[PDB]
Amino acid sequence: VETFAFQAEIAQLMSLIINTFYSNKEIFLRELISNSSDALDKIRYESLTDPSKLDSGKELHINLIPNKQDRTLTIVDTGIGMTKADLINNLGTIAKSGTKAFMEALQAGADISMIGQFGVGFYSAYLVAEKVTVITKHNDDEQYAWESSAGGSFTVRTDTGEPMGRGTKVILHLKEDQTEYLEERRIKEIVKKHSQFIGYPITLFVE
Ligand SMILES: Oc1ccc(-c2n[nH]c3cc(O)ccc23)cc1
Repeated sequence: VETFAFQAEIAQLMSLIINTFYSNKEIFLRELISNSSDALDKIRYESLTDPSKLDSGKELHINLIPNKQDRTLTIVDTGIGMTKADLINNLGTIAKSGTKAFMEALQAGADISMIGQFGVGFYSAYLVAEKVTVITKHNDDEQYAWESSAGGSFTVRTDTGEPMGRGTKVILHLKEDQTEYLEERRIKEIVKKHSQFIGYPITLFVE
């Protein structure tokens, strides 16, 4: 298991998300679904010129899996996936410059719901999760598990867990007071409100 420190700017972004009083937490799901849609667009684009890019899975979709026993909400996509280098480099984002722009926007009057406009929407997971685990598999690399409970560090390890073929699985270990995001009616409402124009099938699993 390798343990890394977040860059100071990303640790600052995470503590702002965790510590700021902000009631509109539901936007985390829109942000993660948007990230999954972007990853699916990437593998679809590569497949237009190289059909073998889909040998690791032809179906392009997003699954939402609530688990009340484990208190987890998992977002699975069959997108391009991330390499080990992408995971270490802030989950394939330009998070240092994105955080800079987002901070300036907040100081000027913007609110946390605009996070996605700054390319750091993944971190909105911390509005509802005490810990986030990311399992990913890119065609050019092995399957890895990234994990962080914030606190300034994250871990990366080769995942010997259930093989995914290709794509990313974001496992949200929800905060005790955020279990409404495991309720079918609540998830359905959020997807309908914020993710109505996502161009891939979103399947909400039942328990
Ligand atoms: O370069 C890449 C960057 C990101 C990803 C990616 N795939 N699905 C996700 C879900 C997320 O919540 C966050 C990031 C991703 C894939 C490739």
